[PDB]
Amino acid sequence: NEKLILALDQGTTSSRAILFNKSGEIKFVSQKSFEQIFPTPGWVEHDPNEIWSSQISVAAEVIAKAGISGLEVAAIGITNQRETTVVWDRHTSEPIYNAIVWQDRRTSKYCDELKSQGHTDEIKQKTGLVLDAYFSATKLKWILDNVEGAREKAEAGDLCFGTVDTWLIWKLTRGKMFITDVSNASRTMMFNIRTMDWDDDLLKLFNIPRAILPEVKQSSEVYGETSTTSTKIPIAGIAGDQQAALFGQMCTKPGMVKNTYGTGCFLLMNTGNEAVYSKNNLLTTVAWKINGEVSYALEGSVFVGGAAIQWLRDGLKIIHDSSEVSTLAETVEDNGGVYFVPALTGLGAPYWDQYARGTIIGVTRGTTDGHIARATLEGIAFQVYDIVKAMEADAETQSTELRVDGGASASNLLMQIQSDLFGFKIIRPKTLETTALGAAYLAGLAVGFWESIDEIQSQWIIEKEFTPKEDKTKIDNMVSFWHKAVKRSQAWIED
Amino acid sequence: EKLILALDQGTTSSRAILFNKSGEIKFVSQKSFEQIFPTPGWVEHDPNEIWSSQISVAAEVIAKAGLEVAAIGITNQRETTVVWDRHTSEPIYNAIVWQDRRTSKYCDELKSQGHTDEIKQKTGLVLDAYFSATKLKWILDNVEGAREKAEAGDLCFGTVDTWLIWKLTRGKMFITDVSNASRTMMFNIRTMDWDDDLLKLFNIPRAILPEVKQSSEVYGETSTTLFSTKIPIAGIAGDQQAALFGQMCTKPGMVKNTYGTGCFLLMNTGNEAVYSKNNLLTTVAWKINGEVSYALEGSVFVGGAAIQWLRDGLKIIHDSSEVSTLAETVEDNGGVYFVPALTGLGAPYWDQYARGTIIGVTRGTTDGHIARATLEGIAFQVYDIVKAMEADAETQSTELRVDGGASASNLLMQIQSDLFGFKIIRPKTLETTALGAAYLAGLAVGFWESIDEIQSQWIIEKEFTPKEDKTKIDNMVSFWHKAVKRSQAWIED
Amino acid sequence: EKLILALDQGTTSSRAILFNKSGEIKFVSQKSFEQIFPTPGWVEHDPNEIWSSQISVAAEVIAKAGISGLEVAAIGITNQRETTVVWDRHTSEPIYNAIVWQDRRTSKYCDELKSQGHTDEIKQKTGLVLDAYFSATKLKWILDNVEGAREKAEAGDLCFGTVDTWLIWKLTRGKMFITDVSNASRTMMFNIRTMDWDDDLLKLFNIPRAILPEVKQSSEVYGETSTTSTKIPIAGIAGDQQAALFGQMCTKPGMVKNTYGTGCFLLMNTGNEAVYSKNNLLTTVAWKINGEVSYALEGSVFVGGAAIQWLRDGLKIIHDSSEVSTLAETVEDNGGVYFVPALTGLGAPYWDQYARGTIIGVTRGTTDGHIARATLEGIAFQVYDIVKAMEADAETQSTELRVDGGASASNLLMQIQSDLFGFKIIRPKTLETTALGAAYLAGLAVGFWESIDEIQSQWIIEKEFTPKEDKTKIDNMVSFWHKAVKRSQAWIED
Amino acid sequence: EKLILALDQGTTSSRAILFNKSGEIKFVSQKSFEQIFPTPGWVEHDPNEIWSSQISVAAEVIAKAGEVAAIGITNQRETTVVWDRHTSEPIYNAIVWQDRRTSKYCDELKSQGHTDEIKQKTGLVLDAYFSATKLKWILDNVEGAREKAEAGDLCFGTVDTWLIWKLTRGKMFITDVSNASRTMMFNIRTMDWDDDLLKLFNIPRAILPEVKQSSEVYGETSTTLFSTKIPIAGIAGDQQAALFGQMCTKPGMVKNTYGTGCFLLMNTGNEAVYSKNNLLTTVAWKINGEVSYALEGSVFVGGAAIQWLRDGLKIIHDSSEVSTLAETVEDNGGVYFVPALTGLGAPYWDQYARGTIIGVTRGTTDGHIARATLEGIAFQVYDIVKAMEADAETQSTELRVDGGASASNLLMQIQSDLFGFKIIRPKTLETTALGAAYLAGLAVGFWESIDEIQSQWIIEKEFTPKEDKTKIDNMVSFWHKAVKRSQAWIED
Ligand SMILES: Nc1ncnc2c1ncn2[C@@H]1O[C@H](COP(=O)(O)OP(=O)(O)O)[C@@H](O)[C@H]1O
Ligand SMILES: Nc1ncnc2c1ncn2[C@@H]1O[C@H](COP(=O)(O)OP(=O)(O)O)[C@@H](O)[C@H]1O
Ligand SMILES: [Mg+2]
Ligand SMILES: [Mg+2]
Ligand SMILES: [Mg+2]
Ligand SMILES: [Mg+2]
Repeated sequence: NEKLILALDQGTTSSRAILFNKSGEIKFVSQKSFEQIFPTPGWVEHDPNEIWSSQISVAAEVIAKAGISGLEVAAIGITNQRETTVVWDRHTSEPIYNAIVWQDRRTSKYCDELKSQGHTDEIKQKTGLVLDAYFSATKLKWILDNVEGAREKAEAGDLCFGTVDTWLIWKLTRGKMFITDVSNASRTMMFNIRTMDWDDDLLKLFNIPRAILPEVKQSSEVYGETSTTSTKIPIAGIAGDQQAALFGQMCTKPGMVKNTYGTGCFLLMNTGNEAVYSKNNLLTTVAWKINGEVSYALEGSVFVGGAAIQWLRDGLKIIHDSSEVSTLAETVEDNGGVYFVPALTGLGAPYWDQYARGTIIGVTRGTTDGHIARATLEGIAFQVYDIVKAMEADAETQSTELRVDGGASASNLLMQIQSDLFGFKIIRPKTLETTALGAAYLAGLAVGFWESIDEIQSQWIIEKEFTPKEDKTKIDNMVSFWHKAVKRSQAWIED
Repeated sequence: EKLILALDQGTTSSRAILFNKSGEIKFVSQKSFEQIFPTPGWVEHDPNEIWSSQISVAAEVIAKAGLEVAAIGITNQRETTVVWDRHTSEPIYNAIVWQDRRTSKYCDELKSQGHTDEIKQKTGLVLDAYFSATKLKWILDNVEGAREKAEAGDLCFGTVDTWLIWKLTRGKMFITDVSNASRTMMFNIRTMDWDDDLLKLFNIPRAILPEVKQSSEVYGETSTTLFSTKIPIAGIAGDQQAALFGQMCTKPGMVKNTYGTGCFLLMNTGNEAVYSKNNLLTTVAWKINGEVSYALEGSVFVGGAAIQWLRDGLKIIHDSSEVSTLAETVEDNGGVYFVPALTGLGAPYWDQYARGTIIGVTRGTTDGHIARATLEGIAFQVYDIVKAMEADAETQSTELRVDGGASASNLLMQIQSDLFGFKIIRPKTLETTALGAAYLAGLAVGFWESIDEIQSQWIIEKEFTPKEDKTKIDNMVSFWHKAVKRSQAWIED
Repeated sequence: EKLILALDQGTTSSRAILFNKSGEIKFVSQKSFEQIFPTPGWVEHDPNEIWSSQISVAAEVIAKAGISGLEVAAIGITNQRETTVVWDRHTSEPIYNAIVWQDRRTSKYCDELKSQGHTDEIKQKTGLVLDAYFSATKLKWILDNVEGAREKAEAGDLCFGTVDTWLIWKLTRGKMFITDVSNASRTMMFNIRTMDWDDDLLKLFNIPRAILPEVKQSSEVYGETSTTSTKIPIAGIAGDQQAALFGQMCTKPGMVKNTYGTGCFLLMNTGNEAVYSKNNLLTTVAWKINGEVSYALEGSVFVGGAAIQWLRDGLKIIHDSSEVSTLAETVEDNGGVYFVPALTGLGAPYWDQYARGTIIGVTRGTTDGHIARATLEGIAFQVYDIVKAMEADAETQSTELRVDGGASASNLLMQIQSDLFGFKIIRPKTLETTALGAAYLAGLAVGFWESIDEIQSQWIIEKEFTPKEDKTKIDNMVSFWHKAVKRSQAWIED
Repeated sequence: EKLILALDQGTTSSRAILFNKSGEIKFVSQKSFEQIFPTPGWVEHDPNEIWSSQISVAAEVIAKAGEVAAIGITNQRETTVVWDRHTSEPIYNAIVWQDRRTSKYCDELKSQGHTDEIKQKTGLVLDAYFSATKLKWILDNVEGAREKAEAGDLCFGTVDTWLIWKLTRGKMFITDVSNASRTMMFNIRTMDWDDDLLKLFNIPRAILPEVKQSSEVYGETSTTLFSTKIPIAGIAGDQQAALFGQMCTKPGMVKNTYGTGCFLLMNTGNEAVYSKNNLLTTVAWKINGEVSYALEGSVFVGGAAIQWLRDGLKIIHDSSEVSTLAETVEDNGGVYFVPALTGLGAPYWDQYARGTIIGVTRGTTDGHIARATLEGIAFQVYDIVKAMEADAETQSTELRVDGGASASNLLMQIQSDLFGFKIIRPKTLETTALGAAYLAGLAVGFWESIDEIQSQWIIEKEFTPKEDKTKIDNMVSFWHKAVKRSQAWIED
């Protein structure tokens, strides 16, 4: 009979569960959104209990939807929004605070303190990361320093830290497995990517007790079975979502690159077994560990990509569904002079301005909602443009193509705009959910669903190519006004 | 704190509710699923989406609460018919919903051949497309190979309770309760067993039918899932019978009306099956501690679903709750009547060919009047089955207990009270369908020690008393009945 | 450039259109006014807002044209028919709202007159049927129900008028109190055989003769405007549907047009002969020009484009009238839904004063798309029934139909109509043939144009719709339409 | 009873209002007309639609009234119309006051040292706001225009002159002192067209109208189909008309109008006062042979930003919904909206600033956007009041307000909170039209004195401030931060 691989993809915006077959084809998908909590502008939080309820309910749903039961599932693969920090009671499994999301800006001033104290080069060398509110360590420190009774419980060994993967695996195993993988660990700013170990010097700097940390495991390995209560399904793959997308795009050789258009926008290049330090404001990170071999990546991180479309839908309410942004944008011929820097949670690479905020500029009396949707799409593509120009310099290579994926990559208009900005081709494959696909791959190799990586190479199938159709001079004048708008967005928040 | 899980698989959404021992709702999850209309008059559900929607809200509500579930009670949209391969659990056709009208002409054939009274005497039911038997026969007649498979015992028939329990136990339990079984038109409510005369009439092989059980007893436990532990399954009842039990209507003469997808008025008649003389149904309420209780029922096909049509179809409201605000933009119905026969007419009309009819429209008619007429149309339909039941019982009621999602509309309840000429009692918990399933399961595992323990949990939240002149009410009822006749005998095929 | 000014006082909006010598619309202004419903079934207009809306669009279109009133060669007047205005001869103040042709309040009295044997009499004298549609019972209602009206009327202190007469009264500050033969024929007080007010009918409705305007030809220089002001010659008057017949060049016996406006109105030119209908149509006066009277056969549908305005204003499922076509195209067919738009009862061939708007066939899958599509079909089905009645009367099978009016702009409605008939629909370049015809009447009177022959070449086909064959579907739709119509009938009782 | 007809030709719509002797509105009609944007930054009106919309509303109110003792004319200022003298056909669209196309040429004149001369002669600053560069653009860019202008075959007019031209079928070619002062071709010290400025802008004197008093029987309208000949007896630029309508006829008296833009005017008596804080010196009116002057702060986009929410962004469907939508949130949520949709007027005078929304986060709603629009209106008025207080060396304790957008109670409370003093809103918000009526009525003796009409000014509501001055100072600080982020945006 038929066997399937289950990928759980716990995203910033929704949790997904997808069933793949041996051909890498999606057979069934369930998806469920969960609340984006903003206690004050600049802060972003998730209910850790709704992360779990949304993720496990769509897991039950997709199996049921498939007409099958857990008996037909070969293995579970876990991938997740990265950096986001959960802290719970080791004995009751209750979160002691909400999850603080990677987008949250509240630790910006402390990160600036750490820069002024001289820690930038030490942090970069050990972790590949920059001193930004983006990563987990300062969020963990915030919870231990601010939640009533948290510091004393952590020093007694009664607390657990996790990125979302660890939280989900904890809940899936009734607390019997407290683990993370190297790729998720590398995003915490507590994990030395050169020694591939939690860094006691960094733990000392952040005043974090080592006992609160999970065990770091490789990205593809039978770690154990589920036991929420219950069905015994092997959990065999873990990876941060953007690394899993890289794995899902077959970018397993040095120099291969993809960009994901999801809640944010993330460009990752595989750098083999060498940690490459950026000269152009990008991150050094761990790609995965498989068969005992570590692979590294360079990364450009854009905080708000598709989330700017979600803002048009839920905040501004000028569209009813995400898919209408392209239709609305096409009611106008161009951006009409409007530029939208979507720094709704600050600016990531290459700017790293924790204090920039969302900025729409150039509005006149004839500006319409169509111009706003079109400038939203351009602002997404402008941000990816900037991290690609950073990565090309780090690589000292001019690109001729770019593989793309993620939910916002479904917009043909967005991909054409992006192609036009780049002056080279955009390549969109048949399966846009490469994040979940990569996790399925990682788990499937570990249990033997697939015999080797060569077996799954022929599954990467191009669906549509976009080629540039615009004058390089006019593109450079749009780019010029984009960079001018970005500066207008910066150094806005003072507190 | 131990809890009891109620699964309420409705016509338009699946729910999972956790109750504590005080009868309070502690956690609730709900998820809609697709209403499939292959041609006007047909109504289908995907059985795998009935299942996926029901199991995902069960997983979600358990997860929300953070092993501590004492038992599960199962309750469901009745009559809706599911047929599946016994070895694969693959449905061989969509579920054919109770509202579906495709078997109307075959029912009329059986009427003309003289099977109407035999069916009434055996099953308590009116020969109508409403019930399961003709839907199962359609599937066996029209699905390639299904007939030979059913004859060999390789297929299963179930109402939705049976389908849910099949999937919950990975095909280890193939059961229904007496209340659901009584809605199939294959179950004799006097012998309390499947009827061989009716099975031969509809050409249904007995091998395809589940075992009929009590409404409250530990049947077994759920099969191993990802989201929970093995949980006892300990209650089953058709949703409207569960609502009657949830309303504490355990004594002869007690009545409730549910305002849900449709509208359903049931009176408990004790150990006595009471045959209607006024176009109502005689049905099984439940079986508990070995004792069978019966009911008289008035069945309205489209009640809250007409509000859903204003939202999804006409799109003059964005959410169900907005129907009352919109109706309150006008002072009265403006001359407009809406017979919501969107799936034909149920009791007391039993017109399979009636269709939705809006009449009396003028140039000043607004969307406010349409909303008002929608609510009045729900209330007028309930009016007609109450008058029928008052005739059967030879009583003039002085009050009526109500529940259900659409009973949240204070305006709809005021309209209803004005039409009735007596009081309407709305309790604190409107989800009496799920509550009743919880009660049946909880009594069975001892979560509650006796029905005397749960009495105190019925709490009155608001009473509505009539306001309008009787002669004005009489005029409106007269035009309503005039509109009903304009709706009738519309479809010919 | 010399221009001709047409004033088209419609049921829904007042319009002013300036035409050149080529018959081309050069400028147009339009303004809606309030539709007043004191109780369901009643329909009233504020006569002062008819005036203020009409005089303000006249001013606006002249200013819009970069010209002044001096450049205007003449004014032609056309109007919603039957609608009844009564005002004080001395103060020009109306004594009551205008009672609109759609109004049903006089239905029971019409039935009274029927049961007293007056049906054959009314038809012989006027060509009309006993129905709340026509002016006489509305005027009688006002004299009988307005405090002091009956005394003022017998004293000669009141004026009656259809809307042409009201506008001309205001335009001349009471110096001209006139109507034309076509408007007059709609009052049920004007004998179309003698071509004069009928004293027997006046006795029956208890209407004093002194309250009636003088009936004039449809094309002749009556006098000048004089609101205070500038003298422009008023030189043409016609009821709007007869103006549309004249605007469609339907000046020879047997020529036909249907207008898709607030209602739907099918008129055939019958020349010098008043043909009496055997299929529930009206016999009416088309016009009188150069001393020559032309008659027509008419089929009258009360609610056509008004059903679209009801989707916009009442149901609010469209924002603009033109969106009805787009919404209707979101579905492939009516989905089983039928909409009998009897919002003001049923006109020809049913003449049911008590029928009311009816939507039937709704199921759980029915959408606003189907409602839009059923609305367009209901317009087309009602035109289908009067065309079939006119073919029987004429003993002729049509092979084409010239169409016009605001709702004829809908390509989907015209295709549906062509599909139902199985023959082509011809839409001309100017949809405002009501206004065009009124302009023709005034232009011929002042010599702006020399003759009918001269204007013939101005009628230019914009688009032809040819029928798409779907015989089984169409027969089934028409059958359920007739079934639906019966479900709408005999609804109101009081 | 006789009535006065005020014709208020606004930037957004044309209105006609009939007032009785008590100053109450007896009839009012309003009709919008098209805002044409050939390219972002440009703003044009169809002069034929200005005319038709104004006639339509006039004919409608005259129809309802049916006794018009006189007509007062008031209008959007600066907006420039050029037409053929013999055919009355305009040779180009009207170039509206908001239009920015002449910005680079104004900067060219600044570089060539003409700022002080322009300010001393006209009270104005070199900005695309004013008529002169718009007239020059039309004469330069429309084929054959310059030949016709030198031969005296063309007419120039602000909107008052265009309306009177059409109302009299070309028999009267006039403007008043207040409208003329806004052209940058009229010397407000000599009170006459300035030959030196005309030479500078290459404008022939033969295309200008005759400048008249603001209250005087100039003549009568021509006979129309809808009315007899009516005396035309008052003309003033709309914002000066509002100053008159607010009874601000004594030195030091101030009002602010919240209309399409926002305009703060103080009467300075018979003395032209030159600003030291980026305001304009302008002619208030001339009545009974006496010229009155004013200081003015000009905000280009006030209520027009609400119209942009309605027509552009479409998050409201009627202008009045802005307050309700803004009340769905408790504060601006960190969002600031600089409504520089046509550049920035006083005190910034940045022709190249454009509309800027800043501070957006993921939880920002359309509610916050509505609230930031109202605050942005109030912030701009805050800035011109602060500049005016510096010129006048006086701390205000109150401010009289009027205009279509002042009907928003929320907007007025925000403004009061920011100011820290009270806002006085009178019963009739149409003080522009009221002032036109007053000017016309005085001229024909409908009212026999200024003192007679004084009692017609009735306070309808007073708003008192209710917020902490430091929390306001921080909002104001961020507002000023946002303004700078909007500036020097356009390069061409
Ligand atoms: N694009 C359109 N499509 C369909 N109907 C339309 C359209 N535009 C206007 N209408 C309809 O036109 C009707 C008015 O047509 P018109 O000829 O002006 O009326 P009247 O017969 O009163 O003179 C209205 O009832 C309106 O619903
Ligand atoms: N209720 C309201 N609340 C807020 N703004 C309003 C309201 N009604 C109209 N407006 C605004 O009023 C402005 C027009 O005011 P008005 O005095 O008529 O204009 P103008 O100053 O151009 O003559 C428009 O920009 C519109 O957005
Ligand atoms: Mg997500
Ligand atoms: Mg339901
Ligand atoms: Mg009309
Ligand atoms: Mg305006």
